[PDB]
Amino acid sequence: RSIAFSRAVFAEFLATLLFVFFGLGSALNWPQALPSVLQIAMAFGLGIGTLVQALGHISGAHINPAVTVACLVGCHVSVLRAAFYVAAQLLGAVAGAALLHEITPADIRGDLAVNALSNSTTAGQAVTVELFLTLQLVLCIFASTDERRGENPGTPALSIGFSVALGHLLGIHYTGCSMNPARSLAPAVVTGKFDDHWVFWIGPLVGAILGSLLYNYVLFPPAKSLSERLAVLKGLEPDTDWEEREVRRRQS
Amino acid sequence: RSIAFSRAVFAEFLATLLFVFFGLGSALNWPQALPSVLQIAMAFGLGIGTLVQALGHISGAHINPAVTVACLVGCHVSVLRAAFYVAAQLLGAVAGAALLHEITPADIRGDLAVNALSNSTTAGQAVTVELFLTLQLVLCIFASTDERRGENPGTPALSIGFSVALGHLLGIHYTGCSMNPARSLAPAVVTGKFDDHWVFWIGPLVGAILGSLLYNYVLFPPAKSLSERLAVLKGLEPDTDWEEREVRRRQS
Amino acid sequence: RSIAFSRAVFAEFLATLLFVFFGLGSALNWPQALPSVLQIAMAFGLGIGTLVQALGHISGAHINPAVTVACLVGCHVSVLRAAFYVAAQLLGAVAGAALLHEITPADIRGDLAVNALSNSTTAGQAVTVELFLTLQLVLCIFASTDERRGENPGTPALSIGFSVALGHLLGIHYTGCSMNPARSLAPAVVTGKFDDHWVFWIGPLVGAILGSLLYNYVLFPPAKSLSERLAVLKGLEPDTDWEEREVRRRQS
Amino acid sequence: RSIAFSRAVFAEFLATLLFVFFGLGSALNWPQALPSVLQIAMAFGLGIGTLVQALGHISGAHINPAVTVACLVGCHVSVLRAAFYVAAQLLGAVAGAALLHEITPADIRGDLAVNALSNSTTAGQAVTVELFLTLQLVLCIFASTDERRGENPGTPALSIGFSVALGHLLGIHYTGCSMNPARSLAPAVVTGKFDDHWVFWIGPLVGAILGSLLYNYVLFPPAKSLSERLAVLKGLEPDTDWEEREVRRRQS
Amino acid sequence: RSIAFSRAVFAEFLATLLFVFFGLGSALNWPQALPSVLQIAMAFGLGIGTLVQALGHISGAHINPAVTVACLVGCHVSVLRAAFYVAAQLLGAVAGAALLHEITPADIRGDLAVNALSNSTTAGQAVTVELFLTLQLVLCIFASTDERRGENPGTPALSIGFSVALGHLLGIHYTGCSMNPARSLAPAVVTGKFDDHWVFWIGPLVGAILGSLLYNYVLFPPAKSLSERLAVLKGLEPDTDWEEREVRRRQS
Repeated sequence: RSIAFSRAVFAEFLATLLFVFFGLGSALNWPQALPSVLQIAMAFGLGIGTLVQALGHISGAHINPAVTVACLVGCHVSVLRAAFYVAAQLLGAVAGAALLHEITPADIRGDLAVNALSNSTTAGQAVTVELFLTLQLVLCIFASTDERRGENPGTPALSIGFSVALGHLLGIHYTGCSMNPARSLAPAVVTGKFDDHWVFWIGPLVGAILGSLLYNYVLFPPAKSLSERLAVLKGLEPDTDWEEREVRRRQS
Repeated sequence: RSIAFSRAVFAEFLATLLFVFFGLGSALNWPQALPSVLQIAMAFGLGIGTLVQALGHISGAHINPAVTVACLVGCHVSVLRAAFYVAAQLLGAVAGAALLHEITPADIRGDLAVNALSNSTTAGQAVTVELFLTLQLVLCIFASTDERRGENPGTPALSIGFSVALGHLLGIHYTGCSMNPARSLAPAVVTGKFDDHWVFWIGPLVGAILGSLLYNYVLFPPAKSLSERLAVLKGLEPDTDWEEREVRRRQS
Repeated sequence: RSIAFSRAVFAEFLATLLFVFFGLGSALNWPQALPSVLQIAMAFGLGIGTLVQALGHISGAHINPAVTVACLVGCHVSVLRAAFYVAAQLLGAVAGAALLHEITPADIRGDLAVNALSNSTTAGQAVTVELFLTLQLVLCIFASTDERRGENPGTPALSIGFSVALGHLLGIHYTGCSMNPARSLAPAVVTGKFDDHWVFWIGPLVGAILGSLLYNYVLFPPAKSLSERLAVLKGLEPDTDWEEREVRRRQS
Repeated sequence: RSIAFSRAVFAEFLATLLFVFFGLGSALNWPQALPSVLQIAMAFGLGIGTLVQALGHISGAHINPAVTVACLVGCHVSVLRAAFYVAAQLLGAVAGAALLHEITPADIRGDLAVNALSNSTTAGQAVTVELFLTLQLVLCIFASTDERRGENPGTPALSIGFSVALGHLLGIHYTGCSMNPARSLAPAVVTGKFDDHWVFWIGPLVGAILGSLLYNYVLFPPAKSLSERLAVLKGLEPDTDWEEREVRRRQS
Repeated sequence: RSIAFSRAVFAEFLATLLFVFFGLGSALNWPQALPSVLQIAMAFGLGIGTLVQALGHISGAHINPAVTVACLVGCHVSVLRAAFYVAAQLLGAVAGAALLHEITPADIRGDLAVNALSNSTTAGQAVTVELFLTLQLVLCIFASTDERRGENPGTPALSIGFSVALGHLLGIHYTGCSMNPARSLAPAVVTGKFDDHWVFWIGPLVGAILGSLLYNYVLFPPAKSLSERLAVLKGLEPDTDWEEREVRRRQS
């Protein structure tokens, strides 16, 4: 260690700073125009879309820890690169929400777009929810990150973005929809709401741990490899697709 | 029997529990923010795109039986895999909705987003519309599931999702937009309201049997053949392509 | 003449029957949930997206006469194939709106989603509007239909769809937004409103005549060819992209 | 001087007249249906996608000066073409808006969708936000204008459009979402309200000069180089590719 | 790396989740029938014996952070698999505690088999107690697991079943009996009583660490090793290799 491994951290740093900034502001309980639920789901999912395409190369754009842990339970990511990843998503998230809280005037930062049990739903329900909410996403990710599909490359960006939105449009009412704890952590950090918390620890982790396992062992045949998958995804462009077809034709 | 297929069922058992668990919730009459037709349409279409995206190298994601009947009547598929898949989807649906009944508190779990005739239309109007709602879609599907369009490989997941939504945007006032019985089935199972059921059995079957037949025959082949189609769809990827054989003879 | 030339007519017939059906219903002044302008713009643009992808192969999916006339002023289409095209879009449109008027109950078919000068706008303004409204579209089309771009094939479907929506979100208030007279003709046919009509004859025709000329002569260098462009676009798949690269490598 | 370039200016003279003529109209305070933040965001983003789509083989469609300053500072472009393009865009803007003033009747042409600070925020907040609104975008742009990602060629037009919209969904309450002065400029020209102008001069320049510098250097090269980048962008297509040279030596 | 360890870690999450679910369930202050101590005793103890013979071949089924730190200080385990287990134990415990808190209605989830001072004694006396309570088990475990002792193999599980039974038979009256910090964390965790917390972290940590030195150093002769033991545990059925080399050396 190390060389460029670092820059990819900023890409993830920057990406989430933005995503929270964009998202939460787009998600606050603003009195004059109350973000419609879809407006909110869309904001974040798009944030992700921009981030996943812009800093898509560099990262694989997990822009989700559940997704990265998902990537771990299936071995798409290491254990070292993982913790450093987690860190970037976290501090970036709260940085974005921090700039957001200071760029944002006092009157509409009431809730501050908190992830909160709404309308008398128990946490078991919610955890169950967030679980599948992320699960689908981790799967989306997995499906878009699978090396075995490079002729139809797109769209990690949008696909994963809308898988996030997808979850969002649901968890907003159970939970505000985490699927991606940072979305739920940053605002909570800035103003302080811990009611029925763990929900977004296990559901998502499960759903993500699920999604991966489903992907990497259940749905793994000659395909969702382990070493080569990482070699490729981490290898990035100009990737392949290519080397296989060249060396193969030269051969036969 | 069997190989990896199981994993696809699990992929699909997984898939429908989700689309429904997310879905139904997204369309309830929440008094604070009552979902617009469009928001709900978006929920599912997004769902479709993600699930269709998540579990493909394993399952293929028709995420519609009429579409299977379409693909079936279009000879895109055979006779056994159909019945076993239908079962997996149904039980996933009620799995999510029971988990949901358990996930959902007592005071607001009333209608449960049942598919029901809206705005003084007879059953025949509803069935008629669903025909086309699905037809446009099945066509979108068949065209997007088209192997033969690798020059414009895009955009299966979202095309079908947004076709589903397209259908939703009209079909919500005529039918609530089933285009796909399970969505109507799960909640109905849980609560007990059954008038003029068959309406939402017939239309989709017409429109889909149409769309396929229109697509697979009226528009014969369209390059697709019948069985050739099945071969390609079965190889999953990788396997036998036009440009492959091209670059391969050019060098010998 | 002739062989398959015919089937492509149905593809265009079917496509627009649907698009109007979907669109107008999605565009009527329904009292309970008044289609939001965007809902309306989206419905049609999507209709187009489905149609442009589904029957995208077959057609090039003008799903717009202005676009086809555009294709003519630049020679992307013939004069015979043109009139037969116009006919299909027209009778299909009104067929769809006819089924729509009969499938649709009496109370909300008041206006019937008419293209109408709204809020004291003169026709000169409107014609000027619709002009550019379609113009952009014809251009979109032209940009997506250009043979010279086959490595980035997509998305005639969506691109053109949203170029239609794009115009829609505007002309809805000037005009209801034609950009594509059929959208304006069919409902008007079924119920009968001819106030300030010609607007949607010249603006769009101009804007489309413009868009093409801009494309085919202004913006035409070794590229927006005339004969070969047609050979290719009409030639359809498996097109090229290909033959050029093969025969070229075999050569050099 | 000169060759075909003129056609691109005309392509672009054409382009901005449009985006604005459509745009401003889409965002007015129509009393019957008052545009939601989202509807308006959609209007423009769709605009961007279409215009960016329409006139590319000729112009390239930054459809943002900050983006040029980004591409400029990122060495994606030189020093003269900038000034002449800026002029073409500006005059197109006022062309549409004057045609619009002529296109628009007296009773409702009041504010004219002016960019103005909303919800008690200081100029510095506005400028700060626009930074990021644009930054995410410029990054999206640069990543989508990336030659180097041909394994995932998608999705420039819409990515940038929806990034523009993403920016819109937050930026409307902070700034109305300029991300691009002309949108604010045309109407303002027509009506005369000029307080604290400079705000919307500075932010975009920061965020875009950032995004590029972040993209072109902080994230150095990123494969892009400086000049190499310019070469590729200049060849337009067709010209010098990686897989081309591959298949070409393989046969010799 | 890696081979078998993985699932083998996951099993402990699961395992402790069990022992505690049962455990707490058997030790509650149900108003109607307050568990007689032996009921509870045989409950936990037979429970463990079950968990040990059951999950003996994969993990060693410490089912106790104490038992692991013993396995640790005895140089019977590596350092990582431990942190991993224990995390999994704790995390498992509380997973279970959520599931248990969910399984139970509000009226009788009062005490929650909290390890809790019942019937009048100070904490120091209580800890002095938890130490020996866990240690006798640690020793019986060490006593029944000796590779060096084969003439009295049966019945590790049962004698142990009966050992933990025997321990609770005492521990219910005073406390309900942890012997397993995890077992004590979970309830306290969910119910919120971190009263005398360290008591059940230190005692078990402490009591476990003694037995470990006596078996492995003080009472160490030509047998109770470091290495041979670890190798045997690490191997399993098959992949074990010391026993053949021994028989091969012995038959000649």
